[PDB]
Amino acid sequence: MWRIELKHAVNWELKMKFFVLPELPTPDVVESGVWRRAIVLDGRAVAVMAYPESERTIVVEGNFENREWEAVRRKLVEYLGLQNPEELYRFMDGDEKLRMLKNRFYGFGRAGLMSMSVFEGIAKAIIQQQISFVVAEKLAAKIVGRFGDEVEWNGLKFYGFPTQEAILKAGVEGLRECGLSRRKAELIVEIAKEENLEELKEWGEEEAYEYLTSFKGIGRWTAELVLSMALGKNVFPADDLGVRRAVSRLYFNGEIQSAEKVREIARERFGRFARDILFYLFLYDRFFSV
Ligand code: NA
Ligand code: NA
Repeated sequence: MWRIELKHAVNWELKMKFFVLPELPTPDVVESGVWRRAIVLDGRAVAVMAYPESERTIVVEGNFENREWEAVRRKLVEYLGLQNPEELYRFMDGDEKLRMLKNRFYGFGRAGLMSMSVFEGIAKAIIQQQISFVVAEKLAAKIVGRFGDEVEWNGLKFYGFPTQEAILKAGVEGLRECGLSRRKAELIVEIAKEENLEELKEWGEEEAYEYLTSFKGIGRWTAELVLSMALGKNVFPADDLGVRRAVSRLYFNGEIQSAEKVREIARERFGRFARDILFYLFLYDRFFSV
């Protein structure tokens, strides 16, 4: 039992609403407002769960060590996006459409991440290519089911995204078996061979983008999605079709704009908060749209 004490209220129900298939282990499971997964910490999988005890207090329970609390706390703050949103909210107030987004999803706070590791973020971004998000999430669940860790703790099963070593063992055929196309299976396996992959999170955006796009089959949208969603960098993936739609609805009266036009909007209006606003745009595209 540990507490994460926030300076600002967070609406947990809106945080949880970000997940598309909360009940299915993707690897995350959310049941009755309780978030949980297994995470690999110093070479083994540990159970972690989180839920609010109040508007400014998130309770964490798990079978990791007291001495490991600091590191788990950091990981959860970042993954769930629990950081002080005061400055973001003030900034959003300064733009008519950002203010509307802020009011429609008020208490969502700052952006979290899509993954608990660089490897998970890259693999999921590859999976998601040219398919519906629901289909992508089901594929991730199959892969988690087959090759991810599973920890039983306190009457509950906690599921983890497969390690790089697990994916290497699974191999291209293991991934194809889960429903993944040959080339996507090949690419995830090639990524799994990369050592020190977790270090990418601390690379400069420029070097990280060049690295990501140096893989055949990883281009601009996939790289920028990883950068923003998985690496926490202020890189705005304007090629994303949900993003283009949301920005077009907000600023161009529902008339679909090019990625280059959407990029210009982001530079002019979103500034240092583009990565946070990105998550509000995703919600907007999902939840506000014979
Ligand atoms: Na889930
Ligand atoms: Na490439």
